[PDB]
Amino acid sequence: DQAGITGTWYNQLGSTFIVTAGADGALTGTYESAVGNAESRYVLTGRYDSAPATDGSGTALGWTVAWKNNYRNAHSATTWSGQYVGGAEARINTQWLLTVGTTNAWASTLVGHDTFTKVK
Amino acid sequence: DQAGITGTWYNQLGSTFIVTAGADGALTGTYESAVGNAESRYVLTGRYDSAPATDGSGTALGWTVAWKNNYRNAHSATTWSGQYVGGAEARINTQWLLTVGTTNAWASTLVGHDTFTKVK
Amino acid sequence: DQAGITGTWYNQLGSTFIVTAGADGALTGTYESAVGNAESRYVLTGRYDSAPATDGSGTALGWTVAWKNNYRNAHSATTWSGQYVGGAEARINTQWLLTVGTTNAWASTLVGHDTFTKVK
Amino acid sequence: DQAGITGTWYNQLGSTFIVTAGADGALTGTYESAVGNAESRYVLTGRYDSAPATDGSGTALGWTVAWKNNYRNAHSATTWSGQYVGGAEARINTQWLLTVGTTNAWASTLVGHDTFTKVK
Ligand SMILES: [Ir+3]
Ligand SMILES: [Ir+3]
Ligand SMILES: [Ir+3]
Ligand SMILES: [Ir+3]
Ligand SMILES: [Ir+3]
Ligand SMILES: [Ir+3]
Ligand SMILES: [Ir+3]
Ligand SMILES: [Ir+3]
Ligand SMILES: [Ir+3]
Ligand SMILES: [Ir+3]
Ligand SMILES: [Ir+3]
Ligand SMILES: [Ir+3]
Ligand SMILES: [Ir+3]
Ligand SMILES: [Ir+3]
Ligand SMILES: [Ir+3]
Ligand SMILES: [Ir+3]
Repeated sequence: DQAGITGTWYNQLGSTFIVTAGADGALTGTYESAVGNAESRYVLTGRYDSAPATDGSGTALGWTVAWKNNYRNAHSATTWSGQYVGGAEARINTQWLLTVGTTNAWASTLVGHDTFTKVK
Repeated sequence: DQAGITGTWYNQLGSTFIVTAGADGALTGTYESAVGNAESRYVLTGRYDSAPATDGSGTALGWTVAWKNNYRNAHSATTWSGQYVGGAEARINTQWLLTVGTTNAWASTLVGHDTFTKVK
Repeated sequence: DQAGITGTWYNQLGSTFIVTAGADGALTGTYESAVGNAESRYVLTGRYDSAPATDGSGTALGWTVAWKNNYRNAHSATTWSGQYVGGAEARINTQWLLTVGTTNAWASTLVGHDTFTKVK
Repeated sequence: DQAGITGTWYNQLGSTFIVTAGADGALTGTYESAVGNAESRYVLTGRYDSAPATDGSGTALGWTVAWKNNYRNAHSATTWSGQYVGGAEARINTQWLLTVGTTNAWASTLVGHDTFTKVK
C-alpha cells in the first residue's frame, strides 16, 4: 500500500505523477501536466489512508498541485480525490477540482476525472 | 497572503481548519470536522499560489485530509479546492470531493461546498 | 410539494428560475441567467421525486438548460441537481455542472452551487 | 446531430439510455440503471444544443432522471452534463451529480462520470 502507491504514474492525457507515500499517511512528489497552462514539474502534497482494506482493493487518497513553479504561474490549483486499487493492473482512479484565482467567481472551478496507471 | 491564510478558519458546519501557509506555497495544519465519521484533529497538507493577484481578491489553494487519526479511520479522504479572498470579511470559498475507499466504485465520491470565515 | 416547487425562484447571482412541477414528476419552465454568455429566457426541463418525504424536508430534483435561444448560443448546457426544502424559508439547494461543447475536452466542465429562494 | 443523438446508448456499468432528440432541443426517453437502488425504466428529460459545431465534434447536452417509477422510489435524482461526439465511435461523455433527498445535507450529493457508446 505504501509500497503500492510510491512511484511514477501516468494518466490518460500523458501527465506524469511522481509520488512517495510516507508511513505517516503523507504523499509528496511532483506533477507534470501534459496539458493546460503548465510546464515542467510542480510540487504536490497530499494524504492517503495508511491503514486501508488490506486486499489493496481501494485505498482513499488525495493531493493538491498549485500551478506555480519557476517557469509559470497559472494562478490556479487542482485537487485530486480518489482511490488506489492494487493488483496486476494497478490504478489510481480520481476525480479532480481545478480552481482559478483572480487573473466571475461562479465560473472559477473546473471538474474532471483522471485515471492513473503504472505504464503510459 | 501568506499572512492572510495562516490561522484558524471555521466553516458553516462548525468545522475548524487550522493552517500555516509557507513562503514556498505549502499549507500544513489540522482539520476537525463537526460532522461525519470523524473525531478530534486530522493532519492536512496542501498548496497555495504564493504569488497571486496582490489585491487579495482571489488566491487559488487546495488541501487534503485523510480521515485516519489515532481515534478513527473512516477509510476516506477529502480534498478542498478554492480560493482565499482577503479584506474585512476574509473568506476561503471551496468546493470539495470526498472519496471513500473499500469498507460500488461508481458511488464512492461525494461533492460539496464549504465557506470558511475567520469568525464562527 | 408539487405546490411547493411550482413558481418563480431566484438564486444568489440574481438569476430567475420559473418552473411548473407536474403530477407525473415533470419539471418544465424557463431560466434567465444574470451572468455568463446568456440573455433573456431559455427552456428548461427536468424531473423531481413526486412521492418524497411528506414533511417537505428534502425532495430530490434536477433540471437542464441548453444555452441556445433565439438571441444567443453559448454551445453549452447546465444541469442542476439538488433538493427542495419547504417551510417558511423554502429553498432549492443545488449543485451544478456546466459542459461546453466545441466552440481541450479535459477543461470542458465547470462545477458550482446555486441556492434558490422564493424572494430575491 | 438530432440524428446522431437519437437512439439507444450504453455506459460502462451496463446501463441503457434510450433517447429521442427533438428539433426544438428536447431530449426525452427512458433510463435503466444496471446499478444502485433502481429497477426497470425511469423517465428522463433533458436538453441539447440543436445548432452546435457542424463537425459533430462536441454537442453540449444534459438530462435528468428522478429515481421514482412504479417499482421503486430511491428518493434521489441524477443529472448528467456532457457532450455528444459523433463519428465512427460515437460517444456521449458525461459527468453526473446524484442528489439524495431525505430518507446530513452536506453528504447528500454523489459525483461521477459515465461514457456512453452505441454498442455495449
Ligand atoms: Ir471511475
Ligand atoms: Ir499573474
Ligand atoms: Ir475522460
Ligand atoms: Ir473512466
Ligand atoms: Ir461559491
Ligand atoms: Ir476498517
Ligand atoms: Ir450549503
Ligand atoms: Ir455559498
Ligand atoms: Ir449546501
Ligand atoms: Ir457557434
Ligand atoms: Ir457561492
Ligand atoms: Ir451554500
Ligand atoms: Ir472525460
Ligand atoms: Ir420513502
Ligand atoms: Ir470510471
Ligand atoms: Ir473516462
